[PDB]
Amino acid sequence: NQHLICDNLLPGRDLLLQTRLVNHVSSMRPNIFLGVSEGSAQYKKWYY
Repeated sequence: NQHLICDNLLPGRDLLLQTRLVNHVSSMRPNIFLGVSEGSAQYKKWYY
């Protein structure tokens, strides 16, 4: 029964909550905002 439960539940990898160790990531941006609106007419072509 142990082997049957194993090979009939675990390989499916569904219906059971699965955990994994992942790394924290963070994103930063410069104080730059580029949106189309009235005024500040920009061709919106930037190099980085």
